[PDB]
Amino acid sequence: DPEKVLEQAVIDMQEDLVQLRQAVARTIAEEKRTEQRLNQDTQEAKKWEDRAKLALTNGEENLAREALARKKSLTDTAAAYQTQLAQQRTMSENLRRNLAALEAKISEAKTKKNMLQARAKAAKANAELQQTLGGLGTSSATSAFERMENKVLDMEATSQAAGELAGFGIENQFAQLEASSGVEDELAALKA
Amino acid sequence: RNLAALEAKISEAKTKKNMLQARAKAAKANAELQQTLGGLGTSSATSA
Repeated sequence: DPEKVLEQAVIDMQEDLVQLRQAVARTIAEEKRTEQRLNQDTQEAKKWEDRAKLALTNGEENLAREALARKKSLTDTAAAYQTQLAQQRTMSENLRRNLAALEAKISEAKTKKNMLQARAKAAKANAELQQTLGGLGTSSATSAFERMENKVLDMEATSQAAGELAGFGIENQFAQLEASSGVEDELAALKA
Repeated sequence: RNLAALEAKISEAKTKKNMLQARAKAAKANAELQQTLGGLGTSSATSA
């Protein structure tokens, strides 16, 4: 589901920056190591030259030229690794900007993601409320009210239906009552 | 405003509902009494 995928992408970015941080460690490891190499190399060059310089005056001259050839060969190795160092340096700062660029991407993606979810979730909640408030076209609570109101109207009808019979015998009987009723009215005329 | 509108709907629905039930229940009770009083057409106590 998109909710799950979306936060998963956030989680992925957290792994990514961690991977890039060690990758930084790997490149920097070679900067350190290649400093170490040049530092050694420059010593080695001097050292055997020093042996050779005494060897000029002392015993075998010829042997000193061998030591110098070894020295010089190694000097070439150092210069070759100086070439490699240049590649390291340039690549390193390229990687530094690439991390910063990714960090910007992540930062924006995360903030956008958060407000995207929030404003969407808020909107749907509002819509659910307006629907349930409104009942546009039809609203079931009124239909339930109506059902029991139909029963009221039925009972109302039925109640006056008992009245509909209740009247129609009585007129015979009532006439006898009214004769008696007139008598007490005649007693009032007597008292007057 | 939508809450206030609903609150009005609820308030009226409830008061209407209450008096609807009461007046209906009162009416049926009256009708039951008038029937049992009257025996219009026939009345079993007179038959006994």
